[PDB]
Amino acid sequence: PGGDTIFGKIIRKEIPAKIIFEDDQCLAFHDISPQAPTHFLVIPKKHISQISAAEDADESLLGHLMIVGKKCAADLGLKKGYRMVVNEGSDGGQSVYHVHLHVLGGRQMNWPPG
Amino acid sequence: PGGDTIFGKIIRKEIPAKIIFEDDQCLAFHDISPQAPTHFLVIPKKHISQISAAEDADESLLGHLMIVGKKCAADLGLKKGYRMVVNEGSDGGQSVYHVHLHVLGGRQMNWPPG
Ligand SMILES: Nc1ncnc2c1ncn2[C@@H]1O[C@H](CO)[C@@H](O)[C@H]1O
Ligand SMILES: Nc1ncnc2c1ncn2[C@@H]1O[C@H](CO)[C@@H](O)[C@H]1O
Repeated sequence: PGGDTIFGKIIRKEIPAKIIFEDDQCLAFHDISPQAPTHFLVIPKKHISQISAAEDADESLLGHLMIVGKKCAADLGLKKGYRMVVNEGSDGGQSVYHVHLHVLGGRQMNWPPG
Repeated sequence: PGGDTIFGKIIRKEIPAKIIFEDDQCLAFHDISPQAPTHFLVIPKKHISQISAAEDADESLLGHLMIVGKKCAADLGLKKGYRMVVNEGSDGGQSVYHVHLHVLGGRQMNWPPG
């Protein structure tokens, strides 16, 4: 359960993370290389390698990650907003093959988004 | 139906857009100010002003936007990957208050994501 990546280890608690939310579907934790004053990840407990591998039946789970991200952003005081990011594959900058939603805020986010 | 923003006008077809996908839940169309060789938006037909205003019952719809984004990215040949972005509020760089998912690819996306 949780798969064979860094994030599988986090889900199994084999290594800790700075956990800010947990429910039966997902986990949220602070990013170890933050790119903004607040930068956290929301990950499903189900191992989905990448967004391009998600199936139709995963829609509710994927949307759950954004609703959790909204809740966590509010808990962390992101009153002025935030940016949500999912990276796919090489061009997207994905390095860990377990779906993860980035939530960044606490500063003005620029454009383009990379 | 569709709300009182630019994107409401697009949903009602009062102004055209470069539509690449339509179903009963959402619309996808090319962005008018592209930041990558492929840059399109996926929007719900339901007016949700911003991700921070989405409700729990919207989870399936939000996840549908990413699954549509995955499908469109494949139709557009984004074999090397892509980045998905949702902007919230001022700090997120949101300018149109109707939820929209950006999908960018056809080049290496950089880090940080703005
Ligand atoms: N042990 C870890 N805890 C928290 N974030 C991590 C860990 N390993 C990698 N990351 C974050 O995972 C992301 C992968 O997209 C990165 O932003 C990276 O910094
Ligand atoms: N008529 C339009 N058709 C397509 N994209 C648009 C239109 N108006 C604004 N946008 C795009 O909407 C986004 C709002 O985040 C921008 O990336 C902007 O370029």
